[PDB]
Amino acid sequence: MLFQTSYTLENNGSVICIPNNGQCFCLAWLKSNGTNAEKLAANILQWITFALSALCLMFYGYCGWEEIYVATIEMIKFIIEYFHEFDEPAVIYSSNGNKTVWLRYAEWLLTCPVILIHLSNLTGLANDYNKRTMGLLVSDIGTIVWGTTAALSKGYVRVIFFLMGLCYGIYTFFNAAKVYIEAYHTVPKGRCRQVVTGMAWLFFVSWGMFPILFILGPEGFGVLSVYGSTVGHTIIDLMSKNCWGLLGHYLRVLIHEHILIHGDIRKTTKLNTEIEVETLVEDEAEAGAVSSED
Amino acid sequence: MLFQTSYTLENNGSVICIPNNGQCFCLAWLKSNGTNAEKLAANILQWITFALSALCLMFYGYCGWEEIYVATIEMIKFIIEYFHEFDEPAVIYSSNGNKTVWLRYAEWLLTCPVILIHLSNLTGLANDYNKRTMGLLVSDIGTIVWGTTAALSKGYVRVIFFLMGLCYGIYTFFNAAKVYIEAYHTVPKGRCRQVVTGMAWLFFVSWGMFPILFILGPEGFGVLSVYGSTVGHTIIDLMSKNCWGLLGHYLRVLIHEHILIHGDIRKTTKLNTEIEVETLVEDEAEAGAVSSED
Ligand SMILES: CCCCCCCC/C=C/CCCCCCCC(=O)OC[C@H](O)CO
Ligand SMILES: CCCCCCCC/C=C/CCCCCCCC(=O)OC[C@H](O)CO
Ligand SMILES: *C/C=C(C)/C=C/C=C(C)/C=C/C1=C(C)CCCC1(C)C
Ligand SMILES: *C/C=C(C)/C=C/C=C(C)/C=C/C1=C(C)CCCC1(C)C
Repeated sequence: MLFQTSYTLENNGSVICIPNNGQCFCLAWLKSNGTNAEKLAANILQWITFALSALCLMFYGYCGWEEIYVATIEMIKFIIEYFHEFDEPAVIYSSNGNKTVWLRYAEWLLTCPVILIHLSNLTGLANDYNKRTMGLLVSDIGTIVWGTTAALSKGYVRVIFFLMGLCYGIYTFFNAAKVYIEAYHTVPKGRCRQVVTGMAWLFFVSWGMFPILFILGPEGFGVLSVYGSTVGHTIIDLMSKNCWGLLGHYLRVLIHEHILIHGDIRKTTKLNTEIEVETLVEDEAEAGAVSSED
Repeated sequence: MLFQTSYTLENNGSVICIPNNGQCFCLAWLKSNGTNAEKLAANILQWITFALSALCLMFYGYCGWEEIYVATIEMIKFIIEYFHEFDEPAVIYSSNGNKTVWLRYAEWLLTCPVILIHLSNLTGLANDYNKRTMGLLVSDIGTIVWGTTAALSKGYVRVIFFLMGLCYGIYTFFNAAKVYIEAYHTVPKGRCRQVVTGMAWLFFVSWGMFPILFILGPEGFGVLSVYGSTVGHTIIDLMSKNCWGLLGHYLRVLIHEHILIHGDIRKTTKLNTEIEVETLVEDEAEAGAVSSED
C-alpha cells in the first residue's frame, strides 16, 4: 500500500500514532478485500477476459470501429489492473473511508456509450442516428455519473444519487428496448432475427445485473467483498461487451452477406405507440406497405 | 471538515497521534484552499452563475432540450456547491493526498456531450446526426475520463493520462472546428453567419482554457489555489455554457424566422479535404450547384 499501514494504539485504544512520513492513514482502508479464494477467482477471470478480449480484437482484425474500441479498452484495462489494481486511482481510498473502483466507472464511461452507439446501428448500414439515440447516450452517461457519485458517497447522499441513477437507468433500458424492437423487425426474417433476440437477452440481463451488484457490493450494503465484486463484474463484463460484441460482428457479417447476395430491397412495415420500420426483404416481390399490430 | 483535523506532533515531529474516532487523517488535506479574497470572489461568481443560469432557464421557457438540460445541471451544481462544496465527494480527499474536484468533472460529463450534441445541430433543423458526431462525443468523454484520472493521480501517472486527454482533446477540437466550418456555410448569409462566428470564438477560447487551468491548478503544478481554480473555472463555464447556450437559442430563433418567412430553400455548395454542404438561401432564384475553394 501507498497509504499508512503501520500504527500503534495508545491510551486504551483511544489514540492512534503514525510515523510522520507524509502518508495518509485510515482504519477503514485496511479492511480486507476478501479471501484468497476470491483473489484466485478474480485473477483467473481477468486473465480469461484479457486473453479473450485480445482474441476478439485479432479476430475482428481478419465501420466496425465499435467492436474494436471496446475490446481495446478492455485490454488496456487489464494491464492497469495487472500492475496497479489496488493502487490509487484504480481504487480511490477517500477521506470518508470509502474504497471506490474508479477504474470500473471510468471504463464504463469509455465503453458503454460506444456499445449504445453500436446498438443504434446494429445492422451497420445506417449512416445517421436519430434524436432518440442521443437521449440514450445522455441518459446512460448520467447513470454512470450518479452511480459513481453514489459509490463515492455514504448514507443518505449515496441513496439519493443511486436513485437518480436508477431513474436515468430505467430511461436507458426503456429506450434500449425500443431500439431492439425496431432492430428485430428491420433485419431479415431468418438467422438475423435470432441473433438480435440473443443480444436483447444478453443486453438486458448483463446490464440489469449492474445495479444489483452495486447494491450488494461495498458501494451498497457490503454483502460482497471487493474481490467478490470484481469476480461478479468481470463475468457480466464478458456478457455485456465481449459476447455481445462478438454477436454484433456476426450480425453485421450476416447483414452484409444478405445485401451482397440479394441487394438492398426494403419494405415499409408499420408497428401500432405507433412506429414505422423499413424491413429488409429478400426479393422484389415485396416492396409494399405491410403492418403489424402489437 | 469530516476528516481528522486535530493532531499532536510527538518525538520531535516524527510521530502524529489522533483520536481513534474512525476518521481518516492526512496533512496534505489540511493545506489551505486559498485567501479570503479568493473565497469572496468564488462565492460571487457562483451566485452570478446560479442566478444567470436560472434566468437562462426561465428565459428559454418563454427541440430546445440542449439549452435547458445544461442550464438545469448548472443550477443543480450550485446548490451542491452551496451546501457541500468541500464535502466529500464534491471534493475527493484521497489517500495519495490529492484534492480532486469530482463535482467539476462529473458536471463536465453531464454537460459537455450535450453541448456537442447542440453543436452538431446548430440550426436545430436536422433530425439526424452523422458518424462524425459520434466520434466527437466519444473523443470528448475520453478526454474528461483521462483528465479526471490525471487529476486523481500524481507524478508520471498524472502526466501520461493528461497527455492522452490532450490527444483526445485535440481530436475533439479538430472535429468541432470541422462542424463550425460546415455550420457557417450552411446558415443564411447575414446575421446567422455572425452568430456562428461568435460561437466558434467563444467555443475554442473557453474550451481551450480548460487544459490550461488544469496545468496551473492543484491538479498540475499548483500555481493556482483551490479557490483560484474555482474562480477561473466559473468564468469559462459562463462562456462555454451560459453565453454559448444563449447564442444557440438566439441562432435557432433566427433560423426559424428565416424558414417561416422564406421557407426551406436549399442550394448545394461544395467546399474543396472536399466537403459538401447544403446552404440555406432566401429565394428560389438560387437552387443551383455552387462551390468554394479553400
Ligand atoms: C436498471 C433498470 C431496471 C431497474 C432494476 C434495478 C435493479 C435492482 C435495483 C433495485 C431497488 C433500488 C434499491 C435502492 C437502495 C440503494 C441504497 C444503497 O445503496 O444503500 C446505501 C446505504 O446508505 C448503505 O447502508
Ligand atoms: C486542447 C487542444 C489544443 C491543445 C492546447 C492545450 C493547452 C495547453 C496544454 C499544453 C502542453 C501540455 C503540458 C503537459 C504537462 C502536464 C503534466 C502535469 O500536469 O504535471 C504533472 C506533474 O507531475 C506535476 O508536477
Ligand atoms: C461494460 C460495462 C457496462 C455495460 C456497465 C453497465 C452499467 C450499468 C447499466 C449500471 C447501472 C446502474 C444503475 C441502473 C443505477 C445506478 C447504479 C448503476 C450505475 C450500477
Ligand atoms: C462546461 C464545461 C466544459 C465545456 C469543459 C470542458 C473541458 C475541457 C475541454 C477539458 C480538456 C482537457 C484537455 C484538452 C486535456 C486533458 C485535461 C482536460 C480534461 C482539462
